[PDB]
Amino acid sequence: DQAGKSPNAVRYHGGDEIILQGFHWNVVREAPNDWYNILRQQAATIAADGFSAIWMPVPWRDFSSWSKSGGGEGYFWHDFNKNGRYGSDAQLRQAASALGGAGVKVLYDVVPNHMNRGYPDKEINLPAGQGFWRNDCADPGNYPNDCDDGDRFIGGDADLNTGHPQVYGMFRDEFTNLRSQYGAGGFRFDFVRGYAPERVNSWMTDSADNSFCVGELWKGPSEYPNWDWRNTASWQQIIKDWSDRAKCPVFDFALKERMQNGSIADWKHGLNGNPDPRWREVAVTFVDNHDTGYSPGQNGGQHHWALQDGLIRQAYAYILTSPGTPVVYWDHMYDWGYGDFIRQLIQVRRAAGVRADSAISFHSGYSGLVATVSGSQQTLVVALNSDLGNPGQVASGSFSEAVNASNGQVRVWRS
Ligand SMILES: [Ca+2]
Ligand SMILES: [Ca+2]
Repeated sequence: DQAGKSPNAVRYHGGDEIILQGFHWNVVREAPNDWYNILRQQAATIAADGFSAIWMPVPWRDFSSWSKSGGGEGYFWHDFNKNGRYGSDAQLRQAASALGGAGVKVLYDVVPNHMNRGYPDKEINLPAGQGFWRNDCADPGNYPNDCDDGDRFIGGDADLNTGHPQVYGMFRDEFTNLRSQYGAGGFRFDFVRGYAPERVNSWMTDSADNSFCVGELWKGPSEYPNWDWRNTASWQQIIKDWSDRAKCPVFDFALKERMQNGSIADWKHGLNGNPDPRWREVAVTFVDNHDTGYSPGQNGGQHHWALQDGLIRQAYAYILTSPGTPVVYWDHMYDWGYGDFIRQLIQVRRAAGVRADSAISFHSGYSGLVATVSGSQQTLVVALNSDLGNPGQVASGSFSEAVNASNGQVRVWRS
């Protein structure tokens, strides 16, 4: 592996990461208090499968509940105690040391925007009136107020004033803690629309300046005020702006939006397809996650914006062979039968030396998605749901088949 910031000082850690989302939505229910044991036991396999990093569930205990039903997944934690629904504190330390030991850096999902303010028994009790909360200030609607420079989570009553010195400090100390005793190699920031992106850069600078980070900004242009430039900008411009200020890579929701609403040919409009390397290199691509996708168990997970089933192979072949930093959803990899296929694609990625900044060109003269990726080791031609006959039609050089599945609907050639 290779470390290092981008030419723009963005924390993409060498730009050579291949990440595994180490969980799905119903884990706390399907494998009660045993997930950390499972991950430690799977560390060897995960490393062998080709992953360089693993996005772990939120480590802060969550005993919340609601009724569909849910709770305890970590996005409504009541304090930093590690004895939550995924396993014990000791178990977390053992899983993290095993993963880190196998060459898989541990990236922690962190939720700074809010907390289970009403939980009865917690180690973090911030009173009202001191400005620790968003609702300490007048809260007219879902937009920044005097006690919160970001959007709010639902009603906003559990929103923290992450800008308050004490609140900012307690998070900073915990990130240092995670890095110091829980083998964290970086962080995945949750609900980044809820607080200033600059604060994320501050936290990283303070606790893990040279680590890897990714933030999820999930907000369409239509969610911005008509006077805000973002209101008429593209999904790409919006997430790129956040990455600029947070100096952290950002989940490619521009690509996800095209995967959900456009044609496969239109996938080229994701952030990872941008002709400017400073733009695509900060994109963290994915197919589905614990929120957008399905999950084994209860109600099939959240599946708030799930990829059409018949595009799963195409989606993975695309993100694993193109620029940006790819993320593989736990379930596709280990529960639904795409593991072998994904394993092959990861090896194709490493063999060609595709990086977050590798060049990519698109070819519209054929059906489907056709592209040429200039990896550091080899050049790849990718044809998904295309009537392309041979790679020589779009690129010069000696090419050999690297992938050919789904009746040629998924074809990759390498030089
Ligand atoms: Ca790296
Ligand atoms: Ca907020």
